[PDB]
Amino acid sequence: METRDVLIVGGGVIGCATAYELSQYKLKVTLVEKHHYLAQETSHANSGVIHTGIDPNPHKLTAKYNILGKKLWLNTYFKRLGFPRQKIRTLIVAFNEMEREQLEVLKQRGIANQINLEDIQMLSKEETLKLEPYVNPEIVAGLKIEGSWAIDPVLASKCLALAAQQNKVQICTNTEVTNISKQVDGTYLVWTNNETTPSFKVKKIIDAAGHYADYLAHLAKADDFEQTTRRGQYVVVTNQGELHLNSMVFMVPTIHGKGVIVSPMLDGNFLVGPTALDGVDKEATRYITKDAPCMLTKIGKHMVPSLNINNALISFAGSRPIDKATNDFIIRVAHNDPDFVILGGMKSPGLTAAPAIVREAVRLLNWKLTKKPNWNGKYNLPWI
Ligand SMILES: Cc1cc2nc3c(=O)[nH]c(=O)nc-3n(C[C@H](O)[C@H](O)[C@H](O)COP(=O)(O)OP(=O)(O)OC[C@H]3O[C@@H](n4cnc5c(N)ncnc54)[C@H](O)[C@@H]3O)c2cc1C
Ligand code: NI
Repeated sequence: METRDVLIVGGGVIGCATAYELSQYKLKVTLVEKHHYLAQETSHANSGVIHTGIDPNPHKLTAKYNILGKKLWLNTYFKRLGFPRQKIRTLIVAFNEMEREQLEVLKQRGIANQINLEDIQMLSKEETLKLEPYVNPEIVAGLKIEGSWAIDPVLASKCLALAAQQNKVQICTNTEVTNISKQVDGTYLVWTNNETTPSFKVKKIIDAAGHYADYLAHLAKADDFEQTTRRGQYVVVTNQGELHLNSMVFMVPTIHGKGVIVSPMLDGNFLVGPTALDGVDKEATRYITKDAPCMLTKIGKHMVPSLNINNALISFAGSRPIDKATNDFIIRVAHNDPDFVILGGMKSPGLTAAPAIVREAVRLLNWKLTKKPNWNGKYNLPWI
């Protein structure tokens, strides 16, 4: 049985960035992940986009943490951590007059979420097709936003963890939390992999368990929020000849769901998707099906008609964990246990928001913390 200050449960990007942030303090920290490797779940199956903030409702935590999160990635995390990424602008395209006025709404949203005017540009049909000659010519309008990036979220999550690990954070994989009990004395005992006796005794739990973030709070008797799901399947295609894109192209999200794209990927291939299906089981959140490819053909070709979807390399899927009550991020202490911090409902744009989400996690522990004087935070993930 390890006694420790903080147990972080879940090794997606939220758990990993949390470990990184806490590694700068004098603390005994452990992170637990049920899989043999980190970032195998939602943080594996997403489009990797660092969103501008044009999209999320400005009154929600999604917008708030998008804004903070992105600044942190660009002006702090990218200076210290090496992993693949690239700067690439956002283009949202409209197909009729109703989608066209949605662009005007989106513009306003971006401004409300503090995007400078110089980054936003409404484009006519003609201007859009000049910028991106391979887009559907039946579009009527476009909205271009500079400032977005695309990263490999897997390599980023691992970089964060390795960085944390280098600064004395304990990372335990193949370790699934199966029971938690708060003690008379204020600490938790934690059982893993259904073992008989506890593996950990800790003062604080940071719940970053993705689709099981709700399960884990119910298990600690700490909060009773519930998540639902939205599963999205993608395809990656290659060998598209003369095809080029210098933007990530999006359908209007307001009409077609969040993050429906055709994007050029870091590896030179094109990502298409995703589909959308609500209410799949938690254990099914990454299952691919034979239904989805057909929807994917319609989505890709509507946006980039010269796309050949038979030139397909992989199919994969992921699901957004969605808080049932608020349809927003959950970033707070449990309502019924001030020592259990919840980072749940980590839907889009949780990746973009991550750094801000986890700094708030650190504050919600409500401790006077002492910095290690010899921390700088730098890690270059070797990759080629
Ligand atoms: C299709 C799709 C597209 C998206 N696109 C973007 C995008 O372009 N940009 C953006 O900003 N956001 C995007 N998002 C949102 C983003 O991917 C998620 O916000 C983020 O990955 C959530 O990370 P997480 O760490 O909370 O969850 P996860 O990555 O799911 O990790 C949670 C971890 O907890 C572990 N776990 C669960 N239960 C236990 C247990 N009891 N014990 C131990 N471990 C446990 C799991 O194994 C796991 O890996 C997208 C999401 C989806 C689904
Ligand atoms: Ni407002």
